[PDB]
Amino acid sequence: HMIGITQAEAVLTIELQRPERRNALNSQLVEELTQAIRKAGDGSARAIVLTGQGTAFCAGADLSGDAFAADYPDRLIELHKAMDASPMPVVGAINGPAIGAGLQLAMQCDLRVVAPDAFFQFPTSKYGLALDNWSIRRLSSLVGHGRARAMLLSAEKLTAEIALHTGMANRIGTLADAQAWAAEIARLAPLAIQHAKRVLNDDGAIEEAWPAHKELFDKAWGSQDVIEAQVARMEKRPPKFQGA
Amino acid sequence: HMIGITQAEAVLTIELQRPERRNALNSQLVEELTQAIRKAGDGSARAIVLTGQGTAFCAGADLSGDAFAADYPDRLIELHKAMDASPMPVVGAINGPAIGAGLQLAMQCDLRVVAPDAFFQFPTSKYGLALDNWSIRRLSSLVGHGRARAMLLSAEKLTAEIALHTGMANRIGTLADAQAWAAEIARLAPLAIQHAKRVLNDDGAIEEAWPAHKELFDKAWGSQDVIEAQVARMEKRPPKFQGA
Amino acid sequence: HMIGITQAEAVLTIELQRPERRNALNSQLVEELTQAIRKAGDGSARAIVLTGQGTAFCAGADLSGDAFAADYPDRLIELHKAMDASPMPVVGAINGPAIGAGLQLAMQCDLRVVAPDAFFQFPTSKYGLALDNWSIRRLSSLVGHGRARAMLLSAEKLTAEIALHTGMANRIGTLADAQAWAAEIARLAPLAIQHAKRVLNDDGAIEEAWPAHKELFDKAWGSQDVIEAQVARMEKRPPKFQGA
Ligand SMILES: CCc1ccc([C@H]2C[C@@H](C(F)(F)F)n3ncc(C(=O)NCc4ccc(OC)cc4)c3N2)cc1
Ligand SMILES: CCc1ccc([C@H]2C[C@@H](C(F)(F)F)n3ncc(C(=O)NCc4ccc(OC)cc4)c3N2)cc1
Ligand SMILES: CCc1ccc([C@H]2C[C@@H](C(F)(F)F)n3ncc(C(=O)NCc4ccc(OC)cc4)c3N2)cc1
Repeated sequence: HMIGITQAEAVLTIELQRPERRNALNSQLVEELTQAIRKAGDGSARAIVLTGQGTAFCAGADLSGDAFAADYPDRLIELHKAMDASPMPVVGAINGPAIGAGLQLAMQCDLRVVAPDAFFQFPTSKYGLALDNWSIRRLSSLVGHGRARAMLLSAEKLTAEIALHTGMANRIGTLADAQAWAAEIARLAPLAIQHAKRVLNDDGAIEEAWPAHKELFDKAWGSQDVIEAQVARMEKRPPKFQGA
Repeated sequence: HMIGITQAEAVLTIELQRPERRNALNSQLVEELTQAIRKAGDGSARAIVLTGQGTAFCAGADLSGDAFAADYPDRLIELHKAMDASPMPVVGAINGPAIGAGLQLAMQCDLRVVAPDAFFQFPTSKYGLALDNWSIRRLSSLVGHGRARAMLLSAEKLTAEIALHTGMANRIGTLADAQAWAAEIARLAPLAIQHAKRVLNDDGAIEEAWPAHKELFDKAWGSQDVIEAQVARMEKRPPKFQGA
Repeated sequence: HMIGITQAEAVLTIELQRPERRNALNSQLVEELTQAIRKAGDGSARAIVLTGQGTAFCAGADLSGDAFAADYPDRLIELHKAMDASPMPVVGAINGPAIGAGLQLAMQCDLRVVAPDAFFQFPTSKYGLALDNWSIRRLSSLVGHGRARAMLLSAEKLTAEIALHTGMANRIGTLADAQAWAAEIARLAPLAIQHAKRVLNDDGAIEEAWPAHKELFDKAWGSQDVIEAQVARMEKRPPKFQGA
């Protein structure tokens, strides 16, 4: 009910369909995406295009009114495992902003065609939160370490232009452009693509957090600053962080 | 008989001389290159320039009519070991297309000066084949992970312009330009260069394939798709891959 | 006596004050910097700006007339440990050339705003010397592997323009620009910044040199070529290296 799945010849297009919340993820949306990725070899299909309905690709997470919110983090991990394990190449058609969980989702695609008006961001420093190690490593591999420091330490937005500059965007273009590229990719040798995808994903970005990383991760997630950031967002005011 | 070796002052230039096949490698060409690299400290020389005769740097491999074809893969590994172990800096003068084994050879150079009309490519996805891990890691370090995904998953060509953009090309220029740069490098301190080269090559790119990588590598190399790609190439038609 | 420490609101600015030698490091300057970094949470402060007085950020090392010269290498290591362990983000305002130890210092900053006329360089190949592994890894992460090969093997200078291109410079601008950015960063959530900084610095760049690296490092540092480079510098003439 929250995604749309269509297919032209050998390209399967999966569309996030929660534009009323800029395609922000919840448990149902994540579950539905995971099922669609796993099935995509039903198939016939030899490539997937992943995209969002409307103005945004995916603006993060919105668990409001969602019953299975407690399950969401683990289901989200299962979605990433499903994409990583898929033998099919996933071309992300990043049609608009990809923020937070949306940036993670875009990075888990195998290739990216990015709309002129899209941007990417981890606003973690504004929320007081902390990321898993893969998010940090894969970002660094895609924008370069220097820009990754700015994105993570200062919530810097990455424009489509700079995304193309660094390789985060393979191309600037529309959903149609991504579907055309995917159609060409669907004519290439599947076992070659499968080997290259596995080796590339196994560059070390899939990293277990170190003990010190986990300590800092827990400290951030459990902090009062995280609560303050929430209340300040609601009350339309700047947050007053304390580092605790 | 398939290479030319000349020297001006302290720069030794090694030229691939098989332009009738765009300098595609075979066992003899590989053996001769390996011997010339090892000897290059005979020497006198303090830098090497590696280049190809005519229009291409090296367009891949052509083992047709070559007696020692079965030996070729192991001899090729020995050439890379020889370059990696050489105390001399190897400036690749990439005079034209560097494809497949030619791209590997260019990446094993220590520095690259790239002709305006050259391009680099791994057409592995078109042939149904799979690469060793170093080829993938060193490519990723030189073009960035994002562009490396496109080059490997979709056979995307890297132009000289984009090579300079990413650092795959240190400079755009001709053989003469590379020889001039090499002459300056030959005046620097050899032990400093030797230390830096060893550390740089030991960035982790020299990686043993993981068990899953080897399984996928074997599946691709042993597939019917690889045979189909061959026959389709001969019969002047698009290949019909089956993923087996 | 060799640094200046000031603070506006929650940004602490630390200024190297040895412009008579282009802020080249010695034992006292290093000791004073280390103490100032450790104290910076005295504090009040939530971000640090590191900069140099006059025309250069830091042009290397000048131990001439410095009593504790034998202590300098270990004290320098302690400064880097202090910066790496600091919970505060350090914005380097690279106001002019950053060469050698100055380039190391700039790379140990968390973010960099770089003056139009600044450049970065490791002239190690001109001096006959060898670097620690982190210097090489962190450089590679910031300029890309390809440009890092040129900087290390041929003493190539990195301009401010190319620094911005690669991500070594997060922005081109002045000390004032860096202080303004730092002021914004000081309003973000400290525990988020601390987590991201630790994970980013733990990308593997902090690497113990391999046995072969240490052998080559010692050979270079103990060579006659290093002495020759010194004498040639004094006698205003090109060095005649022997590779020993
Ligand atoms: C194998 C392919 C793969 C690549 C990357 C991931 C990332 C995905 C990311 C998120 F879910 F937010 F998107 N994310 N968020 C948190 C984590 C994570 O790994 N946390 C550590 C962890 C693992 C398991 C746990 O209990 C089962 C608890 C924590 C984690 N991993 C997952 C799979
Ligand atoms: C130490 C410097 C060095 C760097 C990179 C290599 C690459 C070179 C590359 C190729 F030969 F195609 F160019 N290539 N192609 C295949 C391989 C490879 O390593 N395959 C694994 C392997 C190793 C040994 C085997 O039997 C002796 C069999 C397979 C391998 N390695 C080699 C040496
Ligand atoms: C944990 C944060 C951290 C990151 C990077 C370093 C670098 C700093 C660099 C220099 F001091 F020149 F700037 N530099 N120069 C030499 C070294 C180094 O590590 N040498 C190996 C070493 C270590 C300890 C020794 O005796 C106590 C001797 C050699 C080393 N390390 C230091 C700390």
